[PDB]
Amino acid sequence: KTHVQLSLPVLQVRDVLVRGFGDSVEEVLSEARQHLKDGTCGLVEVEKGVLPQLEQPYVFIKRSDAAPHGHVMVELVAELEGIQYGRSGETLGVLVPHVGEIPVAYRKVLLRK
Ligand SMILES: O=C1NCCN[C@H]1c1ccc(O)cc1
Repeated sequence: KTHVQLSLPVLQVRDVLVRGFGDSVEEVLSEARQHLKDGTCGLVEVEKGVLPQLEQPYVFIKRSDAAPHGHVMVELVAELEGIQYGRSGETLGVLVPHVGEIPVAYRKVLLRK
């Protein structure tokens, strides 16, 4: 399928044990997609002070359209040293590996893949 319905655990930035997916734009998009498939991907909501606490390159989920079955349609956009790879809508948050941190909420998304 071109899209998959996912329910992403929303993590507090200070709970995150692995603060990024790797070392290059291509690796972090690859790893983020693999973790989304395997159900081991969390979401951190972006506010003041969050991004400097996470590791670049960043993988964002961004709104791709204006929301089937309660799932907002999203796509992946990576960022490194102020350059974004991808063009999309409003940021829903930054993806990180999930290694068993307790979430504060779940975010339902329809991931374009
Ligand atoms: O996340 C998923 N859940 C169910 C099966 N498919 C996936 C998936 C496949 C490929 C991707 O690139 C990203 C996600």
